[PDB]
Amino acid sequence: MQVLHVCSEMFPLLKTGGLADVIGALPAAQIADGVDARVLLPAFPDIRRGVTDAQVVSRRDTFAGHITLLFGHYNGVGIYLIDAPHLYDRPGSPYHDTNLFAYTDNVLRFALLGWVGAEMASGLDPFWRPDVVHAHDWHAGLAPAYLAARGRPAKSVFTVHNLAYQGMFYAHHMNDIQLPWSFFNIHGLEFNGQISFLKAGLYYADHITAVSPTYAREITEPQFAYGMEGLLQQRHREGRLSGVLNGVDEKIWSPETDLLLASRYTRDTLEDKAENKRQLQIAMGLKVDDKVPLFAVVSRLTSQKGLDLVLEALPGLLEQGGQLALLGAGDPVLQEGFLAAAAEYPGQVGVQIGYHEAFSHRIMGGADVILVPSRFEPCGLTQLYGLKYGTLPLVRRTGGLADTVSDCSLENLADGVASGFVFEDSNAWSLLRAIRRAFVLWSRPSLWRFVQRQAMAMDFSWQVAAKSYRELYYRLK
Ligand SMILES: Nc1ncnc2c1ncn2[C@@H]1O[C@H](COP(=O)(O)OP(=O)(O)O)[C@@H](O)[C@H]1O
Ligand SMILES: O=S(=O)(O)C[C@H](O)CN1CCN(CCO)CC1
Ligand SMILES: OC[C@H]1O[C@H](O)[C@H](O)[C@@H](O)[C@@H]1O
Repeated sequence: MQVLHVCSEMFPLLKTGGLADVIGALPAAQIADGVDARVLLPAFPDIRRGVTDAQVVSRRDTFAGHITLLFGHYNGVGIYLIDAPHLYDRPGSPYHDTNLFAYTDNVLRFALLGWVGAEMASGLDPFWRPDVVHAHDWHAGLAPAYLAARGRPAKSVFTVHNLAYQGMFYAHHMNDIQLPWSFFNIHGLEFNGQISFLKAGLYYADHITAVSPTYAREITEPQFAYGMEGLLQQRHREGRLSGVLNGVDEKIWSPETDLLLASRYTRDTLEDKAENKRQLQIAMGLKVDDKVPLFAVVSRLTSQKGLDLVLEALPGLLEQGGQLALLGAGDPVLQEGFLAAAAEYPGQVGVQIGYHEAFSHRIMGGADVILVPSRFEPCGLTQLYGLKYGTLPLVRRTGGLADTVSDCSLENLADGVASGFVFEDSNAWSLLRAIRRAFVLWSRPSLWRFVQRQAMAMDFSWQVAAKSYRELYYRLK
């Protein structure tokens, strides 16, 4: 069984969010579980420099110009790179320029990603050919389309990590991407009078996967599908939609071995976490105080994440005696709002705007609560990281958060199953109730400790996830 993942990022080489974490860990899990998994990525500078043993497999001409297909290894997994410097050798973000504008040739940059994914099924590499092309998110959405147009020389799975990113391009670009014009149809890749790469992935794949069981159910609803629900309802009825929960990479997210921490610790030695908290407070400019709960955010700052609710809830949180440490980058309204909060409440609110990989570990390892009040959340990896680090997740019951966190209710505490704090509605009052719940449990230190140890007993394993994908791949044949 040979599988090629087609995607635009991979931890630790290039990361803008959880997708990178997935691609960095799943393939090695699949190999352990008996599937020859390989990865296809554009040769962005950071990726190209990480894969030091990469060799030439072939040169091709393409609707988007020439590629050199490279193959090397990273952390033992086979990595193909699309070297096309005219498309991919640009600084910063893979998706947009310095001014945060999408590249004007994005249609070509990502149509090419899908195209190479599909070519691989036809022998682009004379030495290896995937049985299944596994495409991730809109960026790779054309791969099942090129496969369909070639008579499906391999099976395809499409996994949605986030349905809110649709890969919308003007219809005239059908001219530029070498797909049958007949594909521009509602029974095809057309969506609201434009090309959608997301629609393409959803429509042409043999099977669609979402990144949690409940997100898979949610995307059949208008509220979470944004127009795509009709397609998704049909694919569900056909038995072509399913949810496979993400795992966590233990090599990197384990307080037991985390080299980025002031102090390592375990489920049975949580007293060793205290030093991380002290150093976090010092680093953030917070009052150094072990009697007070430290709430935390590590997050992209977009409306998905419900962090406007945190801004609203903040006075209530501070009034009860809590602290907030935030790390994040995104909407300037959010950035400025949180910066204003830190200025207004020095020693109670610490804020760091930007992307800081190492600093997220020090927050995860020092904080008491991780706020994930998402409006929607396909999976959420930060709350899984919180569980593992005994930093109790406070979450909205939506998507993967609904699948992974158990509220501190009477039954859950009595059944020994409670692991965090759950609220229902996307408003600050509903959030503030879960926050109050946290303060109440905080006032009972041995119950807090009991919930911490249950959080740390939760297991999110890539090799277990691998087993589900494997069933899928064999089912498709
Ligand atoms: N500002 C940041 N600095 C460092 N890491 C971040 C930052 N924002 C998000 N992350 C990381 O990116 C990943 C986010 O994944 P996830 O919670 O699945 O949400 P999303 O993929 O929607 O961003 C986590 O590993 C998280 O720690
Ligand atoms: O905004 S774009 O559509 O131009 C590019 C991406 O969709 C932005 N991302 C990166 C991939 N994503 C998953 C990150 O884990 C969603 C946000
Ligand atoms: O699948 C990895 C990640 O994909 C997307 O970025 C989602 O926004 C996030 O919830 C998920 O954890």
